[PDB]
Amino acid sequence: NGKLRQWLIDQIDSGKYPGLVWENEEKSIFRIPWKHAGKQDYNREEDAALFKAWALFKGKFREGIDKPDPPTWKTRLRCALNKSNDFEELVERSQLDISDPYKVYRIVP
Amino acid sequence: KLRQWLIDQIDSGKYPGLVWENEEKSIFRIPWKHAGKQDYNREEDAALFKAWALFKGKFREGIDKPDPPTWKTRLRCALNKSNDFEELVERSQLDISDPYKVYRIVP
DNA sequence: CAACTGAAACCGAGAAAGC
DNA sequence: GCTTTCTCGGTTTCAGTTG
Repeated sequence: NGKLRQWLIDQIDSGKYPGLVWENEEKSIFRIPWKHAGKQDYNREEDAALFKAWALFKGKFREGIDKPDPPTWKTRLRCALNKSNDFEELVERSQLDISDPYKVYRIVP
Repeated sequence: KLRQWLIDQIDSGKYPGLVWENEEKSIFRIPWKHAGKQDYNREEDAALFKAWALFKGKFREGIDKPDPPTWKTRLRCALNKSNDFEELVERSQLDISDPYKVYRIVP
């Protein structure tokens, strides 16, 4: 019983993250924005709030104690999805080289 | 992987300007010609950078479109970030006819 | 945006950590 | 076990510069 699976579902269903949307009706495939940050400018990442949310939920960032580190927050979730058996990247559907890019992930039941 | 690979390339002697500058095999000269300039030969001047792109798997002959400028960027940035290589900027001459950088190898 | 650059952001994968 | 994070060694983009 790991924490990432259900947490991530709740974030997509909430609709609080601009580009974090379902791609099918079954709610088993979804898009996650993935844009290369600027030099100390992480607002172009329309889902930067998502990476912060994961460090908050997991306690890896406690506001007022730790120094903000968005680049690291992004690496923690990248490595988390890669090593997860609950998610497989649909590399054929991922779109990294467009004006508003995203990865595509599917949920293994 | 980089430290031993670049040693082997210098030892090999396949690269005309890539030579040792001392007996201890701890300081070496690496050619660094600008691609647009007039005395630039695409074959030998891009050879070492391509060798690195091939060795690591980035470039694949007959499969990928050549991109010499990238190959050069790869190795430049790999030397900067490596703590196995510090540049001796006072010994480097990048603004002459036969330009070169100079690097020391930390053991 | 041709070639080029330093610095920052980025990456996979194995070891380490945590549960 | 069973899942996330840390460490390592380069790699690629960022925001310009001609290094």
